[PDB]
Formats: sequence, structure tokens, C-alpha cells
Amino acid sequence: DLRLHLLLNTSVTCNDGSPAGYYLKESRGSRRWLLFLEGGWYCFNRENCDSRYDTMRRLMSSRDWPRTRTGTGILSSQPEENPYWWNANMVFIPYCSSDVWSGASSKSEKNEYAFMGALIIQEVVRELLGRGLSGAKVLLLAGSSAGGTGVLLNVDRVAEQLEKLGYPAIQVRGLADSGWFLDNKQYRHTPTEAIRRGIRYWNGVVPERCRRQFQEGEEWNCFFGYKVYPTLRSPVFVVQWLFDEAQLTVDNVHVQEGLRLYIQNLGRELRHTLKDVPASFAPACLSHEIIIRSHWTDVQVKGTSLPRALHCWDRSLPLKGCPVHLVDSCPWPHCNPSCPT
Ligand SMILES: COc1ccc(CNC(=O)[C@@H]2CCCO2)cc1
Repeated sequence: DLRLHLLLNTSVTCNDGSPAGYYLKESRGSRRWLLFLEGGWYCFNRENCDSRYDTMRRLMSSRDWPRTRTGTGILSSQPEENPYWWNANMVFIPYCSSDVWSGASSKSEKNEYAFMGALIIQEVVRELLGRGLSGAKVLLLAGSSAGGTGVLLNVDRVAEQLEKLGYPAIQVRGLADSGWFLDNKQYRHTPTEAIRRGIRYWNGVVPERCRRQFQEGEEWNCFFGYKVYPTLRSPVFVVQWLFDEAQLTVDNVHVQEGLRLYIQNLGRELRHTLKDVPASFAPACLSHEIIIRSHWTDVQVKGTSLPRALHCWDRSLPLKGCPVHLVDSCPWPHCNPSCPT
């Protein structure tokens, strides 16, 4: 069980003004810290956010959160479930800002909702330092779906924050799961308009080198992995199914020659954007998310599991028998026999 702590700085809030927070399970014999960002889409205007508040309120408010949560997958403390980091200090950060972890805007008389995802990450890091993070050797910032995009937008800011506070020995790294999307043509028209409306609504913030490349009005580009990743300085491992279900939903895909070619070309383009990503894991499967799933140990690429590939990454920071770049070449979902059923 990880235990809930609401933030001590109560001006850092979920959408509705209630305090944000984190779940923690300490491991006093370990100098490794894992901070996981939850996902869950986003909202981009008043009417859209009001609908979310009616039926997805735990993603907008801490008022109903439970006092504990079970750690699963990479957050499990059991060696049989988590061969990678079972002895680490475990942190789960709930997503209650609906801004893909980018916002830095308070509620006020002109704003019905607060969007403070980027500040929530900073405040969690600051309060953990007094609970033992000051002694860390590695801080791994991990996240799934919207949280995986949030890793890409925030890992370098966390590195900078710890450096400016006087902790230069803590190595900050990122793990982005199912957060790597393509702004491609759809199979059928109903696109990027939602994320363009949202960044304005949230006052969203993107990494500094990427904002300087794309410049004003075009910062929405930095929410797409293949465009922001080359600008990052911290080490980042990318996990992405080649046929991701949230990608295909937005593409209006639910088999004739036209659809076959469409699907095969999506997998080829995805494989192409990962070619110069040295630490990555990308199986040829139709699925979404993996790292906090209990059976995340099961899938393999070229005979290597995801927990093994992450261990090889730790060692690298080429190794005989212990690879770190694992991308499937076969062109159709579930051409890899280890795909989840
Ligand atoms: C075809 O164009 C798209 C395909 C997939 C998505 C899904 N991803 C998101 O909506 C957010 C914003 C960007 C990163 O995550 C969005 C547009």
C-alpha cells in the first residue's frame, strides 16, 4: 500500500481548488525514487470541463480520494511482479489537473478551474526532499498515456529544479509509456484543434528549447513526442505500442485494402520516428499502456522483456546480450506472439 499525503502548500490545487497530493511507500534501504504520473485524457474549454466534472470527478478533485492505493507493475514491491525496481521508494501522483501535466494557472474570478499540473510535479518534488529524496542517487519520472506525455514535458524542469536547489548528485531520468503520438492524417474525417485550444485555456508550458524552436502560437507542436524528444537533455526511455488504441481512436479506425494500407503505414511511420531513440521498446501490438499493469513482465521484443530492457538501460548509464533499443519490424498487429490477448 502507498499512503496518501495532501500537499502542505494548499495553493497548489486540483481543478476545483481542493489540494493536490501524492501516494508514497518508503524503502529506507534504497537510494532509488520512482515518481509515476497518472493519465486520463484532458479537457479544453468550460463546457468540456464541466462535463468531466460530472462523471470523472476524481480526475478533477481530491475530495473523494482513498487513503491508500496498491502498487502494481513497476510500482510493485514484489520481485516476482517487478524484476526491475522492486526495492525502490514508490510514488504515485494522481492526475487532477486535466492539462496533460502542463498547466500553471490558478483559479480566480476570471477562471472557473485551476490547471496546475507542472506546478504540482514541482511541489511534490520539493516536499519529498524532506522525506528522504535528498539522499537519492536516481529519480525516475515515469508516466502512462497523458502521464507519458507529461514526462516528456517535465523531466528537464525537474532536473533544473534539483540543480538550482543544491542537489547536483541526483540523476534525473524519464520513462514515457504510451505518450508518443503522431499528428497524421485520419482514416476517416470526424483534430489537433483540441490541444491547440487547451494550451491557451490552461496557460500551458512546454520545455524551453522546444518553445524556442517552434515559437509563439506553435507551442502545441511540443506535445508530440517526435518533435519534443530531440530537444531534451535528460535520458528518456520511450515505451510505445506500434498500433496504439488511443492513436487509432483519434484516427477514426474501428479488412479492405484501404484500411490495410492505412494501418501498415501507421506502424511504419511510428517505427521511423523511433529509429534515433536509443532507449526504446515498441512491440507490434494493438494495446494501450503497460508499465503499471500486473502482467507487464510478459511481453517481449526479439526475446527481451520490458523489465530486462530497463535494467540494461540502467547498466548503460553496447552491452553483450543486454539490449536497450527494441523495436518490432513485422508489419501487422499481433505479428509478435507475446502480444497481450
Ligand atoms: C491525428 O492527430 C492526433 C492523434 C492522436 C492524438 C492523441 N493525443 C492527444 O490528444 C494529446 C495531444 C498530443 C499528445 O496527447 C491527438 C491527435
